[PDB]
Amino acid sequence: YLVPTVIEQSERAFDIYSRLLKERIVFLVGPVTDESANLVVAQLLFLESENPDKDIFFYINSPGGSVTAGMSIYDTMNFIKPDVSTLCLGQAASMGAFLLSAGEKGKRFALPNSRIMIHQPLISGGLGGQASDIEIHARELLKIKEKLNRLMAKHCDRDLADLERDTDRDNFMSAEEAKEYGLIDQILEN
Amino acid sequence: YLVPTVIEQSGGERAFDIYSRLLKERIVFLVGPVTDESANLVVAQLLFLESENPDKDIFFYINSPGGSVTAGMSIYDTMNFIKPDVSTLCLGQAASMGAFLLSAGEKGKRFALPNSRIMIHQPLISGGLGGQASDIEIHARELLKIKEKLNRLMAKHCDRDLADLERDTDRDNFMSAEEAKEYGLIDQILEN
Amino acid sequence: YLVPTVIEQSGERAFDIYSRLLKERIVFLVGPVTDESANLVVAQLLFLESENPDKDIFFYINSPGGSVTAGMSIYDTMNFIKPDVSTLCLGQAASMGAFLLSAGEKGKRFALPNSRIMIHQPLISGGLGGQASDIEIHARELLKIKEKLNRLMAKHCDRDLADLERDTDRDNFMSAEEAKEYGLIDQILEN
Amino acid sequence: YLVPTVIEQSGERAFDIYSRLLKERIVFLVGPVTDESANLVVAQLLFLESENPDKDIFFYINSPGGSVTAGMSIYDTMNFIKPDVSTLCLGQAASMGAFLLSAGEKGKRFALPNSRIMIHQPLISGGLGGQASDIEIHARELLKIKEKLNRLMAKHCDRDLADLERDTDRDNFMSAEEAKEYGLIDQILEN
Amino acid sequence: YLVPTVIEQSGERAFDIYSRLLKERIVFLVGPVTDESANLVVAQLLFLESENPDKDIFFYINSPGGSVTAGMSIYDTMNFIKPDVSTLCLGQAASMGAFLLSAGEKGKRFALPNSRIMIHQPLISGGLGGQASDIEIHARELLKIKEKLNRLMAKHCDRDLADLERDTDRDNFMSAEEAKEYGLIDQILEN
Amino acid sequence: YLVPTVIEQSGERAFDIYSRLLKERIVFLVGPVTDESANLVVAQLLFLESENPDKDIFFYINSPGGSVTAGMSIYDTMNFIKPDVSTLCLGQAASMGAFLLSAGEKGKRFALPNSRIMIHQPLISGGLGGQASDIEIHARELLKIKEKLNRLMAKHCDRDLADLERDTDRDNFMSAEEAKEYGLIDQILEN
Amino acid sequence: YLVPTVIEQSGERAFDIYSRLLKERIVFLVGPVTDESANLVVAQLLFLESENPDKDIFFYINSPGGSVTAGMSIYDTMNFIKPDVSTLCLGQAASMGAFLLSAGEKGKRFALPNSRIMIHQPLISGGLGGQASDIEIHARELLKIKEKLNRLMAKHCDRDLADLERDTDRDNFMSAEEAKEYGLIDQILEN
Amino acid sequence: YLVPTVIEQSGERAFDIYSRLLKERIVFLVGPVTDESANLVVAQLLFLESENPDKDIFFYINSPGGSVTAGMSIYDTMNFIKPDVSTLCLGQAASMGAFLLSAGEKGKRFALPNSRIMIHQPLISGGLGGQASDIEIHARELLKIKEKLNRLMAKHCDRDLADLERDTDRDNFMSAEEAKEYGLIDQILEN
Amino acid sequence: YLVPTVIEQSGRGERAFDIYSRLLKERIVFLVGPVTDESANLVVAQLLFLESENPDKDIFFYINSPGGSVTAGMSIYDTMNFIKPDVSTLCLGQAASMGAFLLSAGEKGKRFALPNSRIMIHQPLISGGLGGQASDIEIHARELLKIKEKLNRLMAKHCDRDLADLERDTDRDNFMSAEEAKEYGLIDQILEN
Amino acid sequence: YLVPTVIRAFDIYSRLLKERIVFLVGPVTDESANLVVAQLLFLESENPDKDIFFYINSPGGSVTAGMSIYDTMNFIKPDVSTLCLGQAASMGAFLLSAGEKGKRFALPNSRIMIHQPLISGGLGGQASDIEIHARELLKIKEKLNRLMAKHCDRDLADLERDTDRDNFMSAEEAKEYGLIDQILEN
Repeated sequence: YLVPTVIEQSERAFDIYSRLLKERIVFLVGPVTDESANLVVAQLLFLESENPDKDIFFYINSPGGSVTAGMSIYDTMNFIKPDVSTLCLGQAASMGAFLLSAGEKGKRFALPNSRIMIHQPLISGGLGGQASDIEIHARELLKIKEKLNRLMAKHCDRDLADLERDTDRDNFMSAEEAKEYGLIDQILEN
Repeated sequence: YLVPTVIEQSGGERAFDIYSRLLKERIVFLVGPVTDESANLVVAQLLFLESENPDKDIFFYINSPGGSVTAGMSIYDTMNFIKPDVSTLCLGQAASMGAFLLSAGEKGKRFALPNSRIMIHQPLISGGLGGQASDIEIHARELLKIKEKLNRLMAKHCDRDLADLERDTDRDNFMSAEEAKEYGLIDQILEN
Repeated sequence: YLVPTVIEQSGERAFDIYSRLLKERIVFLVGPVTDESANLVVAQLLFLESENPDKDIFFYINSPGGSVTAGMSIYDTMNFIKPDVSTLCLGQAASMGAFLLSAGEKGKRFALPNSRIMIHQPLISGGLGGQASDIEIHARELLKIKEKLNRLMAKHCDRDLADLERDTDRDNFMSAEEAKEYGLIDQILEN
Repeated sequence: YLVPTVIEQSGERAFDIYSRLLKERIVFLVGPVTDESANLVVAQLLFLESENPDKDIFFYINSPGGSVTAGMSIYDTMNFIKPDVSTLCLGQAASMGAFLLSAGEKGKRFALPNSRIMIHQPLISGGLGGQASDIEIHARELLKIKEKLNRLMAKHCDRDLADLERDTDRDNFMSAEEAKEYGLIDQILEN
Repeated sequence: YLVPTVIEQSGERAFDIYSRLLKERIVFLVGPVTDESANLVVAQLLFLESENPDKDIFFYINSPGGSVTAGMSIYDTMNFIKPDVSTLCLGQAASMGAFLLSAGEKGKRFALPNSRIMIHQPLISGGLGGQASDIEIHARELLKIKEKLNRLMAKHCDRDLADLERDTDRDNFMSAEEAKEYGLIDQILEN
Repeated sequence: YLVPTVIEQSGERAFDIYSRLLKERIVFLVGPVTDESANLVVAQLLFLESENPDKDIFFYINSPGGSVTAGMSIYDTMNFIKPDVSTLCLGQAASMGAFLLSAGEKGKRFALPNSRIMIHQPLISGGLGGQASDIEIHARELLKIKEKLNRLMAKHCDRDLADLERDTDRDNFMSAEEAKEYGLIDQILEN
Repeated sequence: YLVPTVIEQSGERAFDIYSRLLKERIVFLVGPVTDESANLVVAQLLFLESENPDKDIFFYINSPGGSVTAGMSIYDTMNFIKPDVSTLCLGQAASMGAFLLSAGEKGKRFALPNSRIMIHQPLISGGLGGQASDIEIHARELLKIKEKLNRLMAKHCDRDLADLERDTDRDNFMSAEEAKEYGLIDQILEN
Repeated sequence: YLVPTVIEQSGERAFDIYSRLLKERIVFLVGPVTDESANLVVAQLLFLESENPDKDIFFYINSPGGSVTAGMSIYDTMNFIKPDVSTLCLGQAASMGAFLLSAGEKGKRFALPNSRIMIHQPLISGGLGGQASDIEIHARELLKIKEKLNRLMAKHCDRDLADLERDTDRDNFMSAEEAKEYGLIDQILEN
Repeated sequence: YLVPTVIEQSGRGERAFDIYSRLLKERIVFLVGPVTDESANLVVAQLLFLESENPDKDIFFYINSPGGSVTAGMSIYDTMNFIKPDVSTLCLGQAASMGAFLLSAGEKGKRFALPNSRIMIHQPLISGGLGGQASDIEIHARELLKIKEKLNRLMAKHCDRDLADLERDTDRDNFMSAEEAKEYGLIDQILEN
Repeated sequence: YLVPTVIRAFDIYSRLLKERIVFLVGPVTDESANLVVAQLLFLESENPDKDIFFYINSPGGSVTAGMSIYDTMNFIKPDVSTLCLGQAASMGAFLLSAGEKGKRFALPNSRIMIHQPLISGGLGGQASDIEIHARELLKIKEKLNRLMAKHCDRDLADLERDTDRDNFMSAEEAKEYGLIDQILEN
């Protein structure tokens, strides 16, 4: 894709995403990979240094992705001093919904027709080799499953038992249902 | 493709690619399929243009066969959220989510060119339906909710009953610019 | 594979070993249940009823599952024909294989001691493409099949429909003893 | 697949199990309807009429559908030959399989209790490429086939053409009971 | 496919069902017309003339078309051999299949009521690559074949060459009634 | 390909050679007409109108055709914008390329002496799969496009709609002189 | 393909239809000429000479061509064996197929009325890779084969070598009448 | 492969060499253990018990392993049938092949002097995709199979379960002497 | 490939060019490799640009091409004949098929070849596939024959030969040395130093 | 690959072109040969009298592409010195021997291979087409051997023997043969 170039008056020419980063807007678009997550981490670290007090706006339009990649974003969001506000555009599914709920409490938003989906993790990696190797990877996946449900329950002010029920299979929610659930705080209109 | 470079005269000169030059005139293009990446560029441009001037109209030129519903909804909610009116224009074709975003323009400012083709239809797969019957039931229910949401928003855009959109989006409904104007998808047809 | 040839004493008649066992009223369902493998079972069940409508038919099952419609052709043939169809689980009876195993005549459903029996809700009976109206239709048909299978399984096992709905939600693996306690089989053979 | 061999008592004659069932006037249509599978059905129907023009022919159907022209060769052969062709649905009779099922002699169209019968308008009878003039021709031919199928189905089911046009618009799945109420089959076999 | 075996009473002789029908002077052309499928038809036509030069040969056609040269080997064999070759359209007779259908003995060309008959100008008889001189040669040969086919079709149908040139320009689909009115077939069979 | 860089004297400004020609109001349509290549033409036409609404725009066409909707975005932009869009055929203008060539301002449609101009009815504007109801819809839409193109072509050429319907039935290749006599272009350039 | 079985009256003997025609001294060359298909022809020609060295052998040709060396094994066998080898063109005799057709006994080379006979210089008898020294060798060998084929063709046709060199330069398609006038065949069969 | 034919003196009867050895109560398990290869072993074991329930059956194993469920069908058949099943390792008995080797009748488990016997924990009995709940289920089932195999192996070898858990952790290759000392086989044959 | 950057010397300053843009400044246009819509349109764009810079000075068209599309080559051909400045053509390595056509299309007296260049002329191959129905194949065969005659006629005009000579000589691939092409009439001179 | 930048900022190959060094690396194609021709033409204009240094590390390539370089080398006024780095095989060895006599160099462990040409193009189609392409390949084979014999001051019969199959030579053997004039050490 051709990323448009915009001019900032101060003149400085930016691509439109660097221009929005100047306004403390970080985009997570598409699958969460090592490379896309590290760009988010790099932007979060950079924005904290520019101003540790001003809010960072984390715009999420993602179907999910790697858990470890999403956890690098998650720990960076919680570590850095400035509040990270999260906004759901289009969809926040799987780790995208996790990072959406991971925003600062009171500053988690979704657009009115966005779709938010939460579910237990799939394969974090293949389970081949010997039964001893498969047992190890199964145990690690169960630990990740419990860790995700526990952190989700903390984000949503719900019991761990509620998240274990609701993440068993793909749980699709409107913006209103996610607000009632505890994934987001407000729904934006204008 | 090689995107041509054009020179803007100012108070000096600035070299733009022709799409950045048109963005300076508040023209946003949605060309080809609606994807996460192409929709987020539209959202980024809509957000940028609101800050440049919240009062001036934004011109959203659509030549798209459709695409992802969630991607199109990111554009749709951005269009409705931002303060400036988003005028929409159909070039060549506005099909599926392209027709949805066309009808989503500000009422009175939805346009189409005389030989454009506008097609509305119920959504297809928003994603595969594999796995167990319990998983397939969930994805079928989610697709039906999306189908109802799209028909409901389309009926609101067109000032028609939900029952009308449910009939007309059952199978691919192709419309000329005149038929789309009579239907309620667009307001005017441009000639000169 | 080369199927061995055996000689039946009567004069002599040369059989492949599977036709020789069919002479003893033994029908094998081995591997996936397809239109072709299910119709061979149906053809053998129909043939054996004509040979002797009173003698038991022995249906040996070693199958991971397969098509529901193909398995239903076997299922209805088993219930229709006059002779009792005894079922035996060798190696495994999974999905429609477990359904056909439980479909044997009550009191004559067997499993070998180290066999594995797995029951679960059906997967795709066919793709769900096309328009949302087509996907709704195929989703409704799959749900009807899911309910029909759970209802027939509950009848076979003398259990409530609610029990089968819980237990077939995800792949439910059972030993021969667990399947006997569940109600899928009646006896476990040893010698 | 290995087709079992069975012995007919008469001296003795060794048959594969399908030739043995053909001796009992049982013709199988299993799997997709192709030129080759349909011509085998036609060859068997013609052969059975010569053997005995008065005795019923039993046409066992377990088919997801197939070619319309191939199914029409079976259909016209069924109507042409003197002996009644009874039809039985095993597992499934979908698309042209449901058409041939309903095409059986009125009063002798059967289905097994858990069989699935699906009727729908035809899909591509062939690709629609080339120029718009070629595409117009193939679209017109497909519409003529669509009307011909709905008209013959309405005749089989004693229903109005308007009913079949509604009900074949999208995949219409029916249980054996629903197909009996619809008019596709006459009876449901149990024992 | 498994071709069924049938027993002819005479002692007994076991035939596959197609060899049994060849004994009744029935030759099948099923599927595409290839060098191998056409030569089998030629071999059967030559064999049947030797068995009885006076009795009619019944040529059952269910074919979408195929090679022109392959179809011409059948065509010239049909016209050469002394016995009349009656032709019957089952399912479909398209392209060279419709040509061979119309090539039957006048008065003995039949079609089943729901058969589909399609006539059209030939497509590529072979690729047109190489140099412009090679392409000119292959284009001229294709035009000669096109004229030869239209001329022979016009002779079969008792129509003017100009009529066949119009009607074979694009795929011309015909019902059995339209083909009878056109002149491709003489009668439509019902019972 | 490496696009050469040229220097414009004014100070100096470095352009790629296509941006340099756009400065002279020359827009190129080279290769197939796609959504992306058509939108670049539209973007250039819109940009050039704003630079000068009164000066002619020179639209150089070397295209085998492409998407109808993509070509219609160019077509409506050409007719909408105030400045005359002169069209020139280089190498070839086929299908939508010939349509856009004839779409130039009357009196300003040009072709080079050895250019090739081809007009024809549209092919597939999209696949025709799915159910017969879907195929009927896409066939009707293609026929509407076919009539719209022939009607607009007849308007461009000052000919009757019946003439364009004959001449676009199959690929109609024309020299620059034949296209001038037909009405697709107004003049042929030499020097 | 399923090759039909026919019964020869003598007791009875069951043949496949090609072995039955070989009993009548009919040898078929159908499809491309390969090492395996040519050696079968050679084996049949050698066998038929042993059965009766005086009776004619009928060589039916329906072939697009093939290997030159494979065709030469047939050619030398035809000329070596004592009985005359009559040749008949069915459908087509192209390339080495036309060579073997013209290679029949003078006065006994036939073609059916709508057969197509094509003569041309050979293509690659094998790839020409490796070094320029290897390519020179293979080019020289191909030229020797080209001259040998034209020389033998000119002998068969009672024409000058210069005539065959002109006429085999590019694909030369001939009707049965043109091949008779050329000298490739002696008679055209009708009835 | 071409399986040789041998003649048994009795009159004479022609066998393939494997059916001839089955007459001597020799059953071969060669190559991977699949549903089809295991069911042939089961069919042969069942057949041999019927022929003589008292005489030993000789089970020759040359297998790298295979499916656990397939191997369990053989295993339960070996233990169920009345006659002792002696096992012999030729070349190799690995994974389920070593399990079935150790499964022979105690005192009658043999290996050739240079055979290789390998025991190890099972690998994937099936993929572990889907959701974490599905992966947990398949992991639990694999662990149950792992424990069942080690428990049965420990019983065969007269060793503690803890010994087999250590030794099957990774691929444990053993000579015939090491397998005899371990308890997998009883004797090593030389002459 | 990495295209080298060269520095053009001007008044107290330096303009950096890639080496092909630097040669275009000297009115040198390259046609290298197959003739496609994109490569031919670049040649046309350069020919149009060079006419505007100076419609009197010769344009040097360096050709190293095995051939390509006829319509693409015709866009170059008509541009060469239209624009006012003479287009001199030079054969480097090879000028085959449409490459030889464009070589012979240079201004008479200014068509050159290097001493070991190879020039090949032949009738066109497929200008496009010939599928579909026999009516479609007849149309495409007729169009190919018209192109074949047009190419031979223009070649005969370039070479001052009879149309019958070009019809013989383009029947199959006719390879020529620079000397044979000069004697034939495809080029005027052979450069050495 | 990332081409380093050296100090105006040049990539390292444009910097060496400023020193009149032209590289032919890898197979000889239409595009790689035309870059060499463009550089040779450019350098003649920058200075028609100064030597051009043509560094060759090539396994061979197209004959017509190599001939465009060859004729450009002989045409332009400045001497083109050639240096073999790593290897000069097939047309690479031809262009190496094509350097100005007395200025053809090779590095001590370079490998130089001469051989008759392979396919200059496929030989499909009809026997008449194959005869034409075989004749053209033989003319190219004779032209290459004749030009090689001229470069090496040897008889045409010597090159016809020695190029029959792949003839690998050390730098010393190529110097004795006549392909190069000197071997560089320091």
